[PDB]
Amino acid sequence: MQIFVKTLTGKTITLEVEPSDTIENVKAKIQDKEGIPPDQQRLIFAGKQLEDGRTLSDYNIQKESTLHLVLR
Amino acid sequence: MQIFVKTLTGKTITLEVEPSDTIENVKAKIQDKEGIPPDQQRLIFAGKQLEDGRTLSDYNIQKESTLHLVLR
Repeated sequence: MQIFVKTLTGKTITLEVEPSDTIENVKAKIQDKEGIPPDQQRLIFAGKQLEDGRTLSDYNIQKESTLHLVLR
Repeated sequence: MQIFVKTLTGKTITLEVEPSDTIENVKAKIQDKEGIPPDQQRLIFAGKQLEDGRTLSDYNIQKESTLHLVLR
């Protein structure tokens, strides 16, 4: 199912994410397509700045979700 | 070696720091001295916010260096 991770100035990472998916797994799915390693990926979604080892369900990330990505 | 970790809000935290000091090690010495826990602190040198496990030697933060501490 798709998520739209939006990297700052507009670079929108369309990712196919699993029903099983996890946040370091999603960082690996970004480290593909965008080439960005996990420290340099700081994600933001719904109230929360995100970490590394959590699920997508934890943060309430679902189908057609806009996440934001902060580089650094 | 003596550095001046200021806040923008008036305060100067005068610290004897190491050439081996990483930023969280300086943040731990700020936790000791002024009571502030680690990832509440953000260190600025000049106008750049710092990465974590890099040293004061890497950044060239030597003696008499004024750093600026903000909280977020």
